[PDB]
Amino acid sequence: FIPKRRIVHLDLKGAAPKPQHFRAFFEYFVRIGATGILIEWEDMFPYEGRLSDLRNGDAYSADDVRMILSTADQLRLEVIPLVQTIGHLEWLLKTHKFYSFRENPRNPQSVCVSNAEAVDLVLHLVDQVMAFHKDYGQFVHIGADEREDLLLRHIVNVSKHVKTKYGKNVLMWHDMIANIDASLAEKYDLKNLVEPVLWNYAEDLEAFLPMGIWETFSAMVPYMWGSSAFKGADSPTRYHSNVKHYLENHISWIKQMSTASEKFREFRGLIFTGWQRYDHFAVLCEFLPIGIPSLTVNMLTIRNGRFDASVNDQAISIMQCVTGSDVKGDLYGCRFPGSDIYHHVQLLHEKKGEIEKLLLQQSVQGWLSNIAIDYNMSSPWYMNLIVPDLMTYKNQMIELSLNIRQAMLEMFYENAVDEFLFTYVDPVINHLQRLLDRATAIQRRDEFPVRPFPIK
Ligand SMILES: [Zn+2]
Repeated sequence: FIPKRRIVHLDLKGAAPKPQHFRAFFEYFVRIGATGILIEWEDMFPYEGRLSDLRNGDAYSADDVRMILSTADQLRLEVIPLVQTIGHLEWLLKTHKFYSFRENPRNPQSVCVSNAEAVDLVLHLVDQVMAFHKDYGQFVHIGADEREDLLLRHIVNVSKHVKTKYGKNVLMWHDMIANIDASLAEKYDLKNLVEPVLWNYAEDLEAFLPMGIWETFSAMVPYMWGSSAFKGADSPTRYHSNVKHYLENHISWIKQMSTASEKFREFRGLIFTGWQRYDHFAVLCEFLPIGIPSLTVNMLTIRNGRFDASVNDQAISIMQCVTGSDVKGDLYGCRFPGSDIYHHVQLLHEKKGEIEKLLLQQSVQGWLSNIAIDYNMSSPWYMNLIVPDLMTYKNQMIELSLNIRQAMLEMFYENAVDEFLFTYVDPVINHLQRLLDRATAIQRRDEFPVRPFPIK
């Protein structure tokens, strides 16, 4: 079983490329056998009217969006918009402006389904997007991911609005309905309204997925999609490439689809998720350039129906990496969009592992403790072995920061680089510097007090 639709998620909640660089990405997406993309604009769309105010400051122009979709179209890439319609609306409801619209007045996450002024804002939001996307895809994704009648009547509502006005098929995330009685699904004629997208980013799905989950859903709907991950599902603070993880998800998905393909009028395809933050408010996870290796190997793996040293190897020559090499281990001299940023961030991963190993060895542990730092009281001799290592790693991390800023600044907006550095690079420079200061001060002491000396 090979999914005929293979869709690459583009999550713009953060680290949203500058607009001239989508062509490159998209051409790469063709070159690995993607049929389409899923664009979650979040706050980066050129919103207008009442929504103009909840736009990212670095938001994309009308002329940009029109060029992005054209470029997609010309490269024979389908475009599915993702618009959140119930939850994950922090970007919209978190100012004063729509405070009134929230399910819970403290949480900027959900909108009150039962408040029709709010449902109205949602439908405008849909229409503002579909304005641009209408001429360019057969599908729309409405979210409804991470009393049941109010939910389903909200979905129904939204679905029909899209189906009717734009003649497209609605996809939503599965979690909202996996529980519900087959009965309620029929009551709301869901077999005719929505295509559930089942998502699971685990390595062994066989471990996490209930049994006859597929049997459950085929008894409810004719159309089903699946959703794997290439990035944004290791850890929230995952900033580097861990291909081994995503690859397990993809192998584990092949087996699943090869059992589920046949119980549906059509298993439509798989969406390769690529979260940029775990949520609006979370930190930046792995940048798209960092996810290219994962994404390359996992596309080829789903189209070849399994992973083998053949897959590995086409993968590499597509990335124009240096021959030999393993896609699961280190890669050198690759040439793909953002490949410099990859190179540099992967170095960051390595340097930081060294630095943590040094901060965990006997020297720093025993003689650069908190009492050493606060009471300038330790062995000069131990300093002489530490201070040199602190200074090297500190200076290397300073140069890494420069390089990454330069690399990332050709493709990303400042805030995104500033956020990355602030999160994943700078705290270490600061921490090395503060240790280097105290270890240097102790290295300069020659006279120490007899014990005991006051402590608190
Ligand atoms: Zn409510």
